[PDB]
Amino acid sequence: EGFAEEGAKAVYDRLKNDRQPYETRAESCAQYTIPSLFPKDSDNASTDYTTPWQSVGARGLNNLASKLMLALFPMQSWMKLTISEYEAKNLLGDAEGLAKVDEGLSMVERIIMNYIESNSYRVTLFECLKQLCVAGNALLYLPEPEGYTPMKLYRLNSYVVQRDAFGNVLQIVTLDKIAFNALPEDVRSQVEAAQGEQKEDAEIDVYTHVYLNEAGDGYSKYEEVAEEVVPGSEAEYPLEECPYIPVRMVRIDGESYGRSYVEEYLGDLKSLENLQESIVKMAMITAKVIGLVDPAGITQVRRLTAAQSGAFVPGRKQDIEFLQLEKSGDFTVAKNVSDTIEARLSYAFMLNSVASELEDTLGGVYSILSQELQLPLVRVLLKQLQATQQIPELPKEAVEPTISRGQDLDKLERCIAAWSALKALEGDDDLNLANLKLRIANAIGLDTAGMLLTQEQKNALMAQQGAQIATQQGAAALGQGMAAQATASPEAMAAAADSVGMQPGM
Amino acid sequence: LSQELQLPLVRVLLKQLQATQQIPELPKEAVEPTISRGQDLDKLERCIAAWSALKALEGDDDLNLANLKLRIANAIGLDTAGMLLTQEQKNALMAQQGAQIATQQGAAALGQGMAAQATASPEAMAAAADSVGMQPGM
Amino acid sequence: YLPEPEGYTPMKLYRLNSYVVQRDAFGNVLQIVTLDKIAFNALPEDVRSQVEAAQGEQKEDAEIDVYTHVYLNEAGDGYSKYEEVAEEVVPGSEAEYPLEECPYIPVRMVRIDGESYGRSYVEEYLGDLKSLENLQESIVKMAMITAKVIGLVDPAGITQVRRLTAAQSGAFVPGRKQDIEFLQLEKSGDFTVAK
Repeated sequence: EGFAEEGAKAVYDRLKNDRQPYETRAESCAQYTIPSLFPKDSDNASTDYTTPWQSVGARGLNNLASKLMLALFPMQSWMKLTISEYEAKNLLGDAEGLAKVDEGLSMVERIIMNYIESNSYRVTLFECLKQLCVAGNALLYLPEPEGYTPMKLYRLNSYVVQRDAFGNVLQIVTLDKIAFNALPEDVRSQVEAAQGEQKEDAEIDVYTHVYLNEAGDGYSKYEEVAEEVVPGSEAEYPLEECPYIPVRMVRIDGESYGRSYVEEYLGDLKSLENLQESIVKMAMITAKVIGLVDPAGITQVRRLTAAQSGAFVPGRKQDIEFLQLEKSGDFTVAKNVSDTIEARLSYAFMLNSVASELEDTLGGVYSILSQELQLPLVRVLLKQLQATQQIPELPKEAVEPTISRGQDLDKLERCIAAWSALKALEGDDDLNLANLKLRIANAIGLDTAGMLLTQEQKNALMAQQGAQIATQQGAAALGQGMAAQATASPEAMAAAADSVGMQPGM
Repeated sequence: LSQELQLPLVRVLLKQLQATQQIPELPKEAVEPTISRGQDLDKLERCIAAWSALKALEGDDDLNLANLKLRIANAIGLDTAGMLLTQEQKNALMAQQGAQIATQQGAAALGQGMAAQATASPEAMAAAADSVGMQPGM
Repeated sequence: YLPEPEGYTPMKLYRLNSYVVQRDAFGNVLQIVTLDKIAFNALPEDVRSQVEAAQGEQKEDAEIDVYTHVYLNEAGDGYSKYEEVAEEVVPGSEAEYPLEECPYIPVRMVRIDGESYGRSYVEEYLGDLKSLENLQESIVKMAMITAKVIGLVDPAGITQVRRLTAAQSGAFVPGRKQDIEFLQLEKSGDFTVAK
């Protein structure tokens, strides 16, 4: 237990120091965009989050999280299952053998989507994305499938991770605070024999420590409650499929954590906050009404306040003056710079002022997240569903690209239109139509495996068509033949009615 | 970047996938240009449209349509290898088309012939019902 | 660098301050060296034992520098690759690659002959970025000056500002408008020129 000699709690306390710069930077980012997202670990229920003086941070952060969610996890099939084409062709035969396999792979994808949707993963995905944008570090843990099981998201100030300078993960420790009654019975008794008698709703710190095991590649997981491991939680996970996946956006090499997206534009938010602050303060000065009456004048204001709706009272207009705020020229200067900072911050998020300029910028934001978040989540789910017999046992040769189907539909539709154009050239004896169809498919990029009719398959279509013609023509000839025979001669008409059970004459 | 990045990445992948049997062993005569498919689709679609316009001239005995089709392909730039039907390949098309007509017309005559023979005469109707296991009269 | 295919294998990207390359004026690559810092436990056992017998006892999470050297071999065309950890080669990493197929491909944009490295695309426009940085900074600085509000009242006047601040939302107080003036930033003509 080289990574676990001291214990799960000791590692969490030691590594907490390295997490401090990221926590502090996350609180600053949240203070300007949305204060409620990242409280500073000292805020209890009796803390009010004052709205930032500018609304660009909140509007931009919500928009970016939604746009990322829509692109990363669209309505259907953001992943696919692909088998090695060269290997599959050798093991199988040809024609529909590959097509049949693709049904099995496609069926597995639909089960993955159903499992994700039925367990409300999209709720946790959207919460993770908001945390990633403002904090940039989030930990999501996928528990073993058992009925309705939604995965849990760990905020930055709930877990700790140590990474190498190479970039690989060495150990992960998370903190949970479960009440005494909510703990499992064996764990509940263990605490009773460690810290004496505990209250019914007493918070108990629970640590789980996932660390890179020695020698063979993998991960070792255990849980400790008071100071010692629970009677059993020891779990072995390989690198590819580990339930605890620490996701970070904007990753800098040599760092154990990622950097938030708002941090890049935090300074512009600070300047906008200050400029927007002074503008409103000027308006409240403007709100107050002060009447400056000249002491050297003759007008007595006691007559004005005591006057009725319309009245004639002694006085002069020049005596009464109203103090109004100057700096009209200053006001325009502040708005112009404030407008400029808002305009550039609007483009930084996915906010319109353009249509063909924000997707391309968006394309680079979630490129890291596909490998960091999408791919590990599918790998863990596939193993978990295989264990619980939710999906058939995969042959281990299937690879998972996260696409945001794909070109399969477009290539089929493109060659179909091209083939339809080649339909107008039929009846031509000079041109080799069959070769042109093969050339078109190669140009489009289809596999051309089984799309052509072999000689045996040509005969099968002829036999099926021939039986249809024989039945269609045979039924007509048989139908009218019996009716002609039945109605021929009145005697046979009586016999025909006798066969069906009727009596001649009514 | 096409020469600096795209080309070396493909070259390393081609060798690495052959070693792990991910792709069939290349004959070492294959060269890869990185295009940013290609003109092959455009040449085929353009050549088809020209032939479709030439299809309006079919039935003309003055003009050599077969020569013009070859000239059109040369102007577009296709390889013109295998697009023309050889005399042996023309025979296969007639043989396949002829077999369809024989089967299509044979099935109609056979189906109508069998039904007519079965339904002729009341006693042959009963014999036909006996063959399929049915009983005359309900 | 493209590693050998083994299941799911993603290629590694080396930043500029992680590797080093030597090229000739002809442009051909002579040698490439990469530096990696892997923790002691993450290293393979054969390498891990070698470090144990080289630098003594090592901490579990101690970063270990690993150098991979790819150089143009003598005589025949090719590249020779080996890895050394402390000061000597590992038990085995000797790999030979042809010129066309080498996993370590140093990609550069805007290449200048006689140089071992490329030049970035931003360098061609860094001067404009610096010039725009200074102008944009000063424009924001002026707005913050404008953000502050100061009331300049004439000491020779009769208006007492103690009455204005102590008044309510509506009030009649002695004073004159001419006494109270507000300092506002000038240079409206400058602001357009800088903008």
